Amino acid sequence: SKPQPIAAANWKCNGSQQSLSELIDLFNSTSINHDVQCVVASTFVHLAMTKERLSHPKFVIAAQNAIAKSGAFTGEVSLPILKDFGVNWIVLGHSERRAYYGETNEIVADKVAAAVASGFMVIACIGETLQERESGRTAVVVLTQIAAIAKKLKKADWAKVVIAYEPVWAIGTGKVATPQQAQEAHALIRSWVSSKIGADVAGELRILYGGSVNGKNARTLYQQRDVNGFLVGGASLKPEFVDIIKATQ
Amino acid sequence: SKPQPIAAANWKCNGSQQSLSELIDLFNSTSINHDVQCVVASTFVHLAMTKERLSHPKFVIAAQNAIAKSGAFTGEVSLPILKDFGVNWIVLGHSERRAYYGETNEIVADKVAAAVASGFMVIACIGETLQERESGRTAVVVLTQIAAIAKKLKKADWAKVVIAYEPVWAIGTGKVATPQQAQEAHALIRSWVSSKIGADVAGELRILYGGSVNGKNARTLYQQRDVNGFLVGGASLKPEFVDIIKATQ
Repeated sequence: SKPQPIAAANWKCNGSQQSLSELIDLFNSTSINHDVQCVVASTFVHLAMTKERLSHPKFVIAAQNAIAKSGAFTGEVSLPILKDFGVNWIVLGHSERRAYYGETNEIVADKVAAAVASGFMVIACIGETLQERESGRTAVVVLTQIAAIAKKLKKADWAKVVIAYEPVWAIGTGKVATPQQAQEAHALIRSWVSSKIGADVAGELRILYGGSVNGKNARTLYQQRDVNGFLVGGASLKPEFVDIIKATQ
Repeated sequence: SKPQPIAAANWKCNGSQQSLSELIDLFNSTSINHDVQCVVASTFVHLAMTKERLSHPKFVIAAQNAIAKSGAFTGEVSLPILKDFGVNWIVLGHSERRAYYGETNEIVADKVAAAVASGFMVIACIGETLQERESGRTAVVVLTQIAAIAKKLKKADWAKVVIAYEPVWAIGTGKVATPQQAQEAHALIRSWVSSKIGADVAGELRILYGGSVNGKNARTLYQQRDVNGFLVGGASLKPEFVDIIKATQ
């Protein structure tokens, strides 16, 4: 079969106590008969609320970033503080962090290795920018990015990793990648993994699609052979999210 | 005659619910008889616990950083979000932020302007490094730092501003700043404000020392004319912070 899908809500830098609670009541009331792991990535400020109010057994709370070690880094949150707080999932390498907060492939590779070592389940994000896609650099970019992460990880380390493919050009622009494009980027990444890591690994690996996924387009994307779930922005702030969940099995 | 002082605990990237809750306790049991504003800047993750537990009438909580607007900034936390959460104080432009996280003078100044626009009381941070210092550039750097923040505020805005001078040259370098030196950097700032903004603003402005402060050197530092409190790193995670508050008598 396919490995257990994932339907992850990335709330980004948004919400209010009230708006978010709403969402959570919504989610908590939802029924999900199939095997799927739902993840809610809230801002650090609202990790308390969520963790207290989110009761659905199929959902887990996640952070949206972190640094590897506690210390003199004013403004940042480290993995240790996260763990102590009860958080076991984290999103790392987000294109927004890469494009605006100087996160290079190394920096990402590192946070991931560290996160893995501290025992977290990590969603690592990889993907090309409009300009690279237009140059015909898709394969080199994605493969380089994955290989960066791969370096620091050990075989067994893979059981905690979930890869997120997100074509930067599909980010909050409405330009969703076609199922073809999506499946073609996922198969490539997956070939690399069985080639460099092992087919056993490539087979259990969850690879998500991110980039303007919505209630409507979810089903066809999910229908692809190498598409195991989704990493969702905007629609995740809507009840429509529920639809997204239902499209994966 | 000096304005009301401020004793600001910058917990930086540290803390565990256990250790933090104990400090809180200690802090709440403290008898402070003078007019001082005590601020506790915790990680984003700990804001809730912090809010619930601190009960001392003389304490307020603040955050270590923020972005101006909500949106597609994974990992980031904005003003509106903090505003809803009940946080009204913010530390901004911290030397650890300018060093490792790309905060230019221009970024810190827009961040300051937004916070002010939003009602926050802001602790804005400035200070030169060993090199600028070594080279005779102390005043040029400091003044540029203050001016940049100032080209976005109006006179009335200053009622919401607190400046913390950070002796970067003396941090992690092997060096030691004496009281006379803190004082010189502080007077310099005051004269610039006093001169570009107004003498009225100037005499009211709080300029906090952001260097190495312990329970032993606090009073002699407080003893200096243009010294209005401290922005404490390390000693804030220790009971010694209590001697730090008293030193503002």
